[PDB]
Amino acid sequence: SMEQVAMELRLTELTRLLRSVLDQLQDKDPARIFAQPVSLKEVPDYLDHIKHPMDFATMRKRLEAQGYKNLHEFEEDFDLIIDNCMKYNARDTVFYRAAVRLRDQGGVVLRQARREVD
Ligand SMILES: CNC(=O)c1cc2cccnc2s1
Repeated sequence: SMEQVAMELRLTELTRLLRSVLDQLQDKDPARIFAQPVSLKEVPDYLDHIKHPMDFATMRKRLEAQGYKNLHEFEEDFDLIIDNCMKYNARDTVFYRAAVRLRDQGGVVLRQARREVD
């Protein structure tokens, strides 16, 4: 149907917009602290602490699979990255401070993405 095609076109362009947003957000993490899943080899008990792990690479995989239906779902995943980090790591760590900076600096980027979506 033309309708299903039209939807897939919207979804494809949403994916295109979110891809840009993802690249911008990841630029706010120059140290690549949030680039990959927390290694269960380097941190074997992590899953006892964090029930829903998230990272930029995992977000990217979902993105290219067009697994984000709207911005809210995308923001959910970004928020997990930040919130997980700030629970697992203590306040006076390079990890926690990185999350804070990503949170603050990403707020700008998501504020406009929200408008560009409507
Ligand atoms: C988002 N990444 C984290 O919260 C990490 C925490 C720790 C702790 C020790 C060694 N490596 C890592 S990575």
